[PDB]
Amino acid sequence: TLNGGITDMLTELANFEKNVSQAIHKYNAYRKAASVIAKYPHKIKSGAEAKKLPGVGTKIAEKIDEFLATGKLRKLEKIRQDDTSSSINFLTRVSGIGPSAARKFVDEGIKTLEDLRKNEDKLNHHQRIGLKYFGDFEKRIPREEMLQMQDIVLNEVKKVDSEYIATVCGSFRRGAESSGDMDVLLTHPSFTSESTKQPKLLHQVVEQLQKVHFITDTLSKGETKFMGVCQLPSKNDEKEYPHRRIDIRLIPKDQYYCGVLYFTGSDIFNKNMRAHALEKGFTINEYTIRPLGVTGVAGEPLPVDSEKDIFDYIQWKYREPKDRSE
DNA sequence: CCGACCGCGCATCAGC
DNA sequence: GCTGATGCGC
DNA sequence: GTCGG
Ligand SMILES: Nc1nc2c(ncn2[C@H]2C[C@H](O)[C@@H](COP(=O)(O)OP(=O)(O)[C@@H](Cl)P(=O)(O)O)O2)c(=O)[nH]1
Ligand SMILES: [Cl-]
Ligand SMILES: [Cl-]
Ligand SMILES: [Cl-]
Ligand SMILES: [Cl-]
Ligand SMILES: [Cl-]
Ligand SMILES: [Mg+2]
Ligand code: NA
Ligand code: NA
Ligand code: NA
Repeated sequence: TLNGGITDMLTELANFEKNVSQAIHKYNAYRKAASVIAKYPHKIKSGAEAKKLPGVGTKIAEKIDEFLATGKLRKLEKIRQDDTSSSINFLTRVSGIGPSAARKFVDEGIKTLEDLRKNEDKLNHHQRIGLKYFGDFEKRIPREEMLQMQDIVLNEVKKVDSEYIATVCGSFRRGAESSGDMDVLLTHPSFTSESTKQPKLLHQVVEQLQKVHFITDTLSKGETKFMGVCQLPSKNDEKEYPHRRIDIRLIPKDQYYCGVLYFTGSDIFNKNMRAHALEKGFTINEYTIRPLGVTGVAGEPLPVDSEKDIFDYIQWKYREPKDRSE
């Protein structure tokens, strides 16, 4: 919150670019600047000071000067007053509606929650569930609830096959006191980079969690990735918990460290780390770290026995998950 | 000045 | 059906 | 929008 006004402004600008302008690189540029400014340990006194930080250039520096002088930004004030920009921005808040669908809906005269609810037949499955839990999905999850959810997921997974390992990642693993959703990394000895010896490894787990009425809805589901909706059980006479987003990712057991690095994030941290990898001549995904050849072709997976080995390859000092919240 | 900007799973669609 | 491109979200 | 080279 030290430079909260500035970071909020950059984030609003980032969202505009992504949702309305459909300019993903401007979106990332603003997110990068917000992130660097968020961790800067001084109250920013000028745009020039800000411009010293990597990711902050001339245009953002001017915006910071305007914001510091006036408490606001004219570019944003106008954006807020633009009905078409306002409408697209709102619609993209529904899970499943992105920039393209949002602008398409607006073209068709569909621009409010009421419009969505009366045109439910124009929504795909993902969009329908996003609309249904629109309110719920914007509520954060207290770590206490995350702990209860972890306990259910771990125990239920254990009931299916004691050889499964489920790990809660995302901001939870980075020690955050609240989370937007739950991310679960899943392994089982049967599924490795070499072989898949049992079918339905993910399916069985999803099934059990639906069976106990923990998972309530499915957004998408394939052999290795589940994205859906869950809900803690409530007690007698007590109000129901909000429905929550849950993602489950089944990763080859021998590829756990790359997978846990990936699912812990943050997403900006992963982008930064992967970009650094490239500068050092490596490429990182959720499975492997590979050297890049003298032309640019990914080579063979390098041996990895800890998250820190991955840091070591790219000559970064190790950062604990708590220090990855960029 | 100017490409390059992380990397990928699932749903959905166009074209054959 | 299939492949491949796009959207969306992670 | 920013940056490296
Ligand atoms: N490489 C990469 N990894 C990503 C990206 N987006 C997400 N991930 C990885 C890293 C993310 O950490 C992880 C989960 O994605 P959530 O969006 O749930 O992000 P968080 O859990 O961090 C928090 Cl926003 P919280 O949900 O508690 O509010 O997936 C991406 O664009 N690129
Ligand atoms: Cl762009
Ligand atoms: Cl403003
Ligand atoms: Cl690994
Ligand atoms: Cl790989
Ligand atoms: Cl930590
Ligand atoms: Mg999360
Ligand atoms: Na700078
Ligand atoms: Na959306
Ligand atoms: Na998630």
